[PDB]
Amino acid sequence: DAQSFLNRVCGVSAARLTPCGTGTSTDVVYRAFDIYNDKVAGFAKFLKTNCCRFQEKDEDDNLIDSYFVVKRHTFSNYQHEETIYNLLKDCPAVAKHDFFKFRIDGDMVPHISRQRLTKYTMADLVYALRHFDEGNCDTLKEILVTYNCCDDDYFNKKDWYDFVENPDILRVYANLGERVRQALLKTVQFCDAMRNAGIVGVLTLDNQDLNGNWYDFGDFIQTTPGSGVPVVDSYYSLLMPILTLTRALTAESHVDTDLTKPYIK
Ligand SMILES: Nc1ncnc2c1ncn2[C@@H]1O[C@H](COP(=O)(O)OP(=O)(O)O)[C@@H](O)[C@H]1O
Ligand SMILES: [Mg+2]
Repeated sequence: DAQSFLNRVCGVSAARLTPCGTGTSTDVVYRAFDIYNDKVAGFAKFLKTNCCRFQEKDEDDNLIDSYFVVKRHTFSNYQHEETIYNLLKDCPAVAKHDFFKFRIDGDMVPHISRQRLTKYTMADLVYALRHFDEGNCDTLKEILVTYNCCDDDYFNKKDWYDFVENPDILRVYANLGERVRQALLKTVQFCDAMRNAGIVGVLTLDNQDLNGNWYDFGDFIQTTPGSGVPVVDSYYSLLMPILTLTRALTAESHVDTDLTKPYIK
C-alpha cells in the first residue's frame, strides 16, 4: 500500500507529506548529474529513476520547498550507506537519513530516506546557469522564483536574461549569493567531518541540495579515522563561475560576515 508506506516515510519527524510520485512507485525526474564511471562521464542532464519523492506541506496545506527522497537500491549498498552515515551522523551539514525495510510486494525492500532536501540540487543550479538556453530555462525560473530572487512576473519582461540590455538581472542573480555561500561553508564542514572520520570519497555537485546538506554515501570507502580525504576537484571547479555570477562573497565585506551589519571600513 502507498499509505502505510507514507506513514513509514513520515517516521517520527512530524511532517505532512503529499506524494509527488504515484502509488509506492519511483518518480522519474530529469536532473543534472555530474558523473564519472567505467561507461559514462560528464556534466549532463540524465534521468534519475530510483527515488520516491514526497513533498512536505506546512500549516494551511501549502507546499514548501522540502522533499523526502526515498532512494531504493540493493541491500549491500543500503548497509554500506548505513555504516557510513552512522560515522557522519554528528555533522550538521548532512541531511537526516532514515533507514527502513518495507514490504513492497511480497518482500522487504530496503529504503533509505533523506529528509527535507530541496527540489533542485546544486548541480541543477550550476547546470542551468552554465548551459543557458533562453527558450528552455525552466529550472532557472523555478530556482529564482522559489528562493525569492524575483517574483515570477520578472520573466514577463522581454529579455530578462540579458546582461547588456537588462543589467538589473545581476541584482537578481546576486540574491542567490548567500544561498551559495552557505553551501560552500557546509562543504567545508562536511569535508572536515570526512577528514576526522576517515572516509574517502568524491564530492560531486549533485549530492548537495540547495540548502547545503550532503546526502549520498554510495561510493565512500572508509579508512583509518583521522586520515580520510575528500576529493573536491570537480566540486569547486564546476561551481566556480557561479561564485561571481551570483557574487557569493559579498557577505565578506560586512563586519563579522553578516549581511545585515554595516560595511567594513
Ligand atoms: N541502477 C541503480 N539503481 C538504483 N541505485 C543505484 C544504481 N546504481 C547505483 N545506485 C546507487 O545510487 C547512487 C547514484 O544514485 P543517484 O541517481 O546519484 O541518486 P543520489 O544522488 O541520491 O545518489 C550510487 O551512489 C549508488 O549508491
Ligand atoms: Mg548521488
